[PDB]
Amino acid sequence: GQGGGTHSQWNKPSKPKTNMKHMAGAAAAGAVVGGLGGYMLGSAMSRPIIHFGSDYEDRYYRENMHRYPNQVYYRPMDEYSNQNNFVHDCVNITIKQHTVTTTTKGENFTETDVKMMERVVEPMCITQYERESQAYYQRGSSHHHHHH
Repeated sequence: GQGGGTHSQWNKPSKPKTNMKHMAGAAAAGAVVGGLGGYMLGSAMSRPIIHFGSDYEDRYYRENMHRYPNQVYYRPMDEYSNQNNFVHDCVNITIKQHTVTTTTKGENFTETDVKMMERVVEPMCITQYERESQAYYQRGSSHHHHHH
């Protein structure tokens, strides 16, 4: 047609407003879960050796080591605000499932053993960062060519 003129202009559509009904729910339902619900487990690392400095603790840790896990849980970065957020979180959680694995026989871990369990998982949770620590270190040494 003659004349014309851009009196209006289009744009890509926006997300729907939603939030109209049934706000609660979704996801899985039913507490018939023997696991931690919303968690995952990672592969083993080369089993660490704790170095407490006290003769008793470094000695004794290695005696019961077969009862302690050599794998740790993992969590998303969505939680809290720290690069290491997932680390000390998986420390606590890893032991949750592992300490009960013996209680099915009526056995338990003593205070010392349960603390030893909690201690092995500390350097194991941070080794995940160590595996990519070069992405942090080399970043200063050279301009990383992969975009970010």
